[PDB]
Amino acid sequence: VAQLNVALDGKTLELELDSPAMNLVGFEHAASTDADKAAVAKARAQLEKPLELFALPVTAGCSVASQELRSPLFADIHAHYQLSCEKPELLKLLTLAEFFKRFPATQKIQVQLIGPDGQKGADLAPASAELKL
Repeated sequence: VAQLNVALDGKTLELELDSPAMNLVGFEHAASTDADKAAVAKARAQLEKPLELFALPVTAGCSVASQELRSPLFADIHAHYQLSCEKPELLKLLTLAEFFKRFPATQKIQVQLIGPDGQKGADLAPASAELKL
């Protein structure tokens, strides 16, 4: 099951995704064939656009401060993002609805949120894809 760790402290939003490869690339083995490699390139193109993948509200004025994608396919996939948000008070809701639409193999995401107010935990699925920040 894919894990998403979210930290929000002041204007800094951190996202850490750790997933089995199957959820994102559609197979669970090394990428040897041309077909396997194309499926990894498709996933990677989606992971390179975090504001789109995690549907961050444009109103919050988020931009990518840093991004690191790690996998032997590039089998686990790790994606770390640091976002700088001009108006973090406008991040009210994390929605994984775009994530489930771009990675339809993903049935479940376990989300852990941490911030000055404490920890919050939820199992997100295409049916209920939203966590109140």
